[PDB]
Parts: sequence; C-alpha cells; structure tokens
Amino acid sequence: GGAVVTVAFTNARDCFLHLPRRLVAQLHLLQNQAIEVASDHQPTYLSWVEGRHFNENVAEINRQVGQKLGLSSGDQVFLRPCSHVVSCQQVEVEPLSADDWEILELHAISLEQHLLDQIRIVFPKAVVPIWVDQQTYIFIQIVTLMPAAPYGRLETNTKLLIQP
Repeated sequence: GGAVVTVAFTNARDCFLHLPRRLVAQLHLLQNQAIEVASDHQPTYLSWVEGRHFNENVAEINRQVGQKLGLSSGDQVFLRPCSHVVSCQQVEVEPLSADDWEILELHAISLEQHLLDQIRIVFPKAVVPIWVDQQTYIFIQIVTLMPAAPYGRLETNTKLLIQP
C-alpha cells in the first residue's frame, strides 16, 4: 500500500511532493489525495503534483520544505497514500518568527490564495515557507485544523486565521 522512494531536493516554489507519472500511476493517486511520508521519525502529510521533468521511485520537494519535514537528500522514505482526508473548514496559523510576522504585515495581500497555490495538505505543527509575492516568502506554522484531524485539505472556502 505504497512505495519506497528517494528524496530529491529542489528549488520549486511550493510545498508539494513532485512525482513521476509512474508513481502517480502505481500508487493509484486520486485528485487531491493526501500522501503520508513514513520514515524512522514521525510521519508528515503532503499534497502532490505530477512532475513535468521526469520519465522512477524518486520524489522531489523544495529543499527548505523538506528539511522542516525532517528529510535529507537521498533519504529513503515510504509514500503511503491516505484513503481519505477531511476538508478544512478553518485553519489557524502563525508566523514562525517576529520577522516573518513583520514581513507578513507589509506583504499581507490575499495570503490564502498564495497559500493554496503552494500547499493543499496541512497538519498540526507543520512549518512551511510561503511566497507572498515574487520577492518574498514567510515561514508559517500550522497551529490548528477544523474539524480536528491529524491532517487536512485546504480549500478555496477554507477560513484562514492568522495570529501574530
């Protein structure tokens, strides 16, 4: 019920797992289905997209995003598709640092739209970088999901709450 893959870090401007068509096929991934990244440490839950620079068993992810997930280049991880995922009605997040907060305040334009373009699956304590515009990104930490769940999927109607 999954596949072992090698983690490859990239400079992609999103938090998605970029997968080769072979894996999307083999794993029988469904639209917006979450993927559990299982390892020696605590699992993480990611959103995925089909990479356009492939064509086996390699999963690409932004370097900074991957490190925050406790991943290292070349690590062997087990991708386990999640049969189901609850849709987030509300999500609460806070900047990783005071600087992030200050940047957000001066770059707080439709944060949720930028968020959705770069990440769709969230889980408590997830820490990820989100570009707010061409020049700037901020690190945010997902604090809470509503309904309560180990992981969830962000939607266009998800209420996004930001605290300092």
